Amino acid sequence: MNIVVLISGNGSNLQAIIDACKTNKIKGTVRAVFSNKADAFGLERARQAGIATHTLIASAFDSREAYDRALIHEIDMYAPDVVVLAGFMRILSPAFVSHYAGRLLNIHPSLLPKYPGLHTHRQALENGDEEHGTSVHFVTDELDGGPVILQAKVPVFAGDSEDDITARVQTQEHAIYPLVISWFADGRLKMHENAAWLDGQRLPPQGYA
Amino acid sequence: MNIVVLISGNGSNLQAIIDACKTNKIKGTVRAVFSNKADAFGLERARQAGIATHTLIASAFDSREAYDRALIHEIDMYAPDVVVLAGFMRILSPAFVSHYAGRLLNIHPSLLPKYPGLHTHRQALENGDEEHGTSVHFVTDELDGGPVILQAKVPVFAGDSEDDITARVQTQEHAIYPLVISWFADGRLKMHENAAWLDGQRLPPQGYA
Repeated sequence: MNIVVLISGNGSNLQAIIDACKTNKIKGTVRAVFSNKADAFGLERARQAGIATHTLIASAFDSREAYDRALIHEIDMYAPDVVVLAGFMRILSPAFVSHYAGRLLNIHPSLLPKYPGLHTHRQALENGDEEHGTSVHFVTDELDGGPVILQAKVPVFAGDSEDDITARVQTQEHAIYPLVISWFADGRLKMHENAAWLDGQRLPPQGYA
Repeated sequence: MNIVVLISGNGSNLQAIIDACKTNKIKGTVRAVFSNKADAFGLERARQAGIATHTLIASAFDSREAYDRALIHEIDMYAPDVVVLAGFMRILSPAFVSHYAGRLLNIHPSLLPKYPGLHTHRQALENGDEEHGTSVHFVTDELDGGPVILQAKVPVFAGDSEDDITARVQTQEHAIYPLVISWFADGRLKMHENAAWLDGQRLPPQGYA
């Protein structure tokens, strides 16, 4: 089971995946880590875990398509069974998404469908939300960003600084992501007709409940 | 692509496989190394490569079947796509071989079918052979030990000490094994009707020529 992870920053989620593979919780290996930021701490985490790293900087390419072509080419060299986005802050092209059909996973710091943008934790506070969270889903080129696989709930308290909305959700992310990937690794999770299927069971819009 | 390697001694061949995966020559990873000898140097090579190791000692089991049951159980925990024997000096049971049907590879220090026993390099000298070698093959429970995939030729010189019959063949082993495994990793090598198939082409008794 070949796993290729895409990051842009710290890589705490990448670490959770690396740790899960190391303990065999996930019956596979992270073959390579791709970063679109030259100073991502995740590049160190990967290097320390003995994982090959590739850094593709936008400013280093002539066009958007040229970047995606290099990204697809280099990723495909690892024959990945699954491509997981773990904090990758680059908008993927429809062509890229299509190329990795039901092999592309992503974790969003929000209760999809909700705050499908940035500063999700910020909007959760403004709106005065009583509960926030994160969502793992399949990435597809449909009206909706693809079927949700698993969501983790987190309660918001009043004087919520910003953090432990931010760090409370991150704690949930480190648990649900490696679990969803282990499911995929075991062959229990599939993507059909823009819908997530766990053990032959179609999952609801909110993922597994 | 999950690879599980079985060894008994030095592990130079294991190293060749580890190195090939590290450079992505083989698009997969060695998930675990199993040894039936507590002092195998390969256990260190694995540990140094960050690979989990398991040591199953015969003297530690009640019967032969008990050993194989533990071996099968522990190996299966890694969901291997291929199980490769690299210097594993234990006679495998027909049940074990059957369990890993066309997923079991082995390297033999001889031109199969030839010297299918031990001290192959020794018999090559006695007989006064003009050429020796090694063979990678699929392991099956048929009259023949299974179809040969690739063989490497080595010339024997007269005052051949024993070595560079022994070290000349080993040099060939470190090259052909990772190549055959990369073929398997790429999905180009299959086993059907006790015969090796490379790129949909049935291979002859001597393997790919």
